Amino acid sequence: HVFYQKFKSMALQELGTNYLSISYVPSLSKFLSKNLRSMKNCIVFFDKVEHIHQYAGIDRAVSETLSLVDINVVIIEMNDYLMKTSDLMMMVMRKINNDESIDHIVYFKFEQLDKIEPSKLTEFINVLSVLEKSNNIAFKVLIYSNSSLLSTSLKKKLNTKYTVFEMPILTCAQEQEYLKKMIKFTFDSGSKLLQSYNSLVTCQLNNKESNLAIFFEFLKVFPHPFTYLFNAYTEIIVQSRTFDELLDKIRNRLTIKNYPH
Amino acid sequence: HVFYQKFKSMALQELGTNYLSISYVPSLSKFLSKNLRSMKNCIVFFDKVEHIHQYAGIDRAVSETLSLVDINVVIIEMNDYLMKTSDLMMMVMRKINNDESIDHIVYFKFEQLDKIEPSKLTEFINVLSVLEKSNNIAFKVLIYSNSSLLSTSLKKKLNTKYTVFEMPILTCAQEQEYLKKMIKFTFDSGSKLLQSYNSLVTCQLNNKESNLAIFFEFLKVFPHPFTYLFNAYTEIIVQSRTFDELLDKIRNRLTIKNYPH
Ligand SMILES: [Cl-]
Ligand SMILES: [Cl-]
Repeated sequence: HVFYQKFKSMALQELGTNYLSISYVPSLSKFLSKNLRSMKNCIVFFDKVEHIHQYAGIDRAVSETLSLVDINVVIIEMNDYLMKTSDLMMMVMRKINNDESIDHIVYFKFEQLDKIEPSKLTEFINVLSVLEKSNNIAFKVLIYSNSSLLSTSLKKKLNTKYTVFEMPILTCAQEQEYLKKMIKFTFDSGSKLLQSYNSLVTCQLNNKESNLAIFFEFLKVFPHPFTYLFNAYTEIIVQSRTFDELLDKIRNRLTIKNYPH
Repeated sequence: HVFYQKFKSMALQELGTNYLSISYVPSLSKFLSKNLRSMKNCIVFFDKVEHIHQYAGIDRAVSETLSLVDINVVIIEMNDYLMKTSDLMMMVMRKINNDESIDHIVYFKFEQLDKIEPSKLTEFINVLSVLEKSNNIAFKVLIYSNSSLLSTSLKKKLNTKYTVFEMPILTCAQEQEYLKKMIKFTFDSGSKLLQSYNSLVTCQLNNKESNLAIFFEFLKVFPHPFTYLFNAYTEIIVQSRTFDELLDKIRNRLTIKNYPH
């Protein structure tokens, strides 16, 4: 009679979606479609990407923007290549040789989030300058950092001007507001089951001495609050077998000493 | 260096999405936008809804179709009312009195999936006949079953003709094919991390003597395979703290004696 599996599955998908959301930075979604959903070559830097939560969010937003593209898109992960006619050129061309469409987009991805062979870097800027010369082939170099030598080498040797996206540092208040949004669900709007779930969350968050409120006070000091909350919360949802078991965990079992494990 | 949290969160959202997918029944998505995204009153029956997996899927598809509607949408859950000027009329009108838009859509939801006061049923068909008389107000009665007295009472007393949607019974082969699709992920297309994950799944499913293949043989006989697989799989993803831990569980720990718990 009380289909918790329907709630469970929908809550798990929304919590997933909520975490990967980049709505706190509306300027980003527009910045992506502008640079990614075109036939213009560009190099994008993502600075102040200080959290795995942020990286996952940017990545999904990139992943989706490339899905909108009505031209062949190829992915090359440059991490394994650099951090260690040409090897790279041969590999890029093999991928691009897909007789899918006349126009192609090569998306080169480089991630330096825990901050590089000079010889390997030059070989890369060489492939990039050849794709610059090619009409029908466009490149999107996406670098995730926070690099110094990279920016200066890419600027000096190429004709494509690079753009930079500064990931906003949230205030404790902004962070708290967005962490609460993360565990608020919007599926089956108007339903008493969603009303019960969201009312309990809202009221416990406003009750200073509650497990949920106390848990959130810790997230103010914790370095990666979105991930700590996401892990703790997916566990309570997954481990609960009934709707009442879920409410009981939010009210009585959610503590930093209990979740995640 | 190997951001499993990015994979974990994306895999959890996709597994969520995959479960709630109604792509196996493309005729349904079109049937919904036709009947729900209009200003015409209609009564829809969902017969042969034999699984909680199916119900969750139909519900989300309904939930999304109503999001497309550019007119005020109100939800009334008739379950609590019937199974037990008028009480109902007063409540429906209170909701509809939202000074949001001139036109309103009342979505009445009734679920009889484990199969009703005659007095309560008449009161409902009375509210429905008054909304029929009202221009600017449309109703969408959605009944989920498998009812006999309901269909005949709704047909006899109302001017709105009812439609029926027969949920297709999947063959063992269809079921197996779709259960495999459920645990195949499409985020970060082209990435070696997604390639590793999907190759392991594909190869283990083809290896008759593997944990994954043996697990799937049980799903052929199990009455609710999508839910049993979803629960077992969200656990392995959630409980794993590294990418290697995940692969180890799929290869060595996934059994009917171990998952879900
Ligand atoms: Cl975080
Ligand atoms: Cl099922």
